[PDB]
Amino acid sequence: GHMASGLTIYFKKPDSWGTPHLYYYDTNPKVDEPTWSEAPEMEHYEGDWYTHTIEGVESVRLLFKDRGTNQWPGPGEPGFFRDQDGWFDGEWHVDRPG
Repeated sequence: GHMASGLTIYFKKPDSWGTPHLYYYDTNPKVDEPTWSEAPEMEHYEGDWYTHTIEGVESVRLLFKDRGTNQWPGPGEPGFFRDQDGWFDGEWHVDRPG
């Protein structure tokens, strides 16, 4: 068959945040998972939207963070579970809000 598949996630970065990164763990199927500090950069998409695709995954647990001390959630919170692509602005949407 075949194409590049997985979980695409778009993040509307808060303006106070520095460069956005995507931290994710318990992947399924199991795939190399990043360090908290080695989390992939979220490439700029448009406006305050940033994006990143985890290849090969059907579900993941995720948090957004910057290269400083910001994150969402939310110190003491577990990751967001996903399962599906991918637009977060404070709420999850499957397609771009608007």
